[PDB]
Amino acid sequence: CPERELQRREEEANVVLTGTVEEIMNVDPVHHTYSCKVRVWRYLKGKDIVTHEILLDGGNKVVIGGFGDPLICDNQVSTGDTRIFFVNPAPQYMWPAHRNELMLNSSLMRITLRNLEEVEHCVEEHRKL
Ligand SMILES: [Cl-]
Repeated sequence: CPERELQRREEEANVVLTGTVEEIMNVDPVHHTYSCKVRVWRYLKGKDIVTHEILLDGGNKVVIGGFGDPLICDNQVSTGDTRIFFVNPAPQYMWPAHRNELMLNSSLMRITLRNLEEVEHCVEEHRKL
């Protein structure tokens, strides 16, 4: 499965976070994708956005939709999975189905220091405009 290079992926995601999948929510029959409630640990990018655009449950829980999206290589998860999520707030035309949800934009990444480092680096590199 061909996946875009880290640089482009970081460009196309206004929010990058880390967290553990607590539970699988309902399904989206129109796009054949699903949602899960995620307990965030820390944001590697876009925190300010989530703060102003997403209503948080439990102070540290969000809901990401878009899982199982064919156009993404690593798009599956299970209860307890830990990942680095490249997301974006759901557009309004995806409402009210995906209202107040962050939408998976690209392949999920495993929580390893190498990844955390590389992502942070690419995030900081681009933050140099
Ligand atoms: Cl991808």
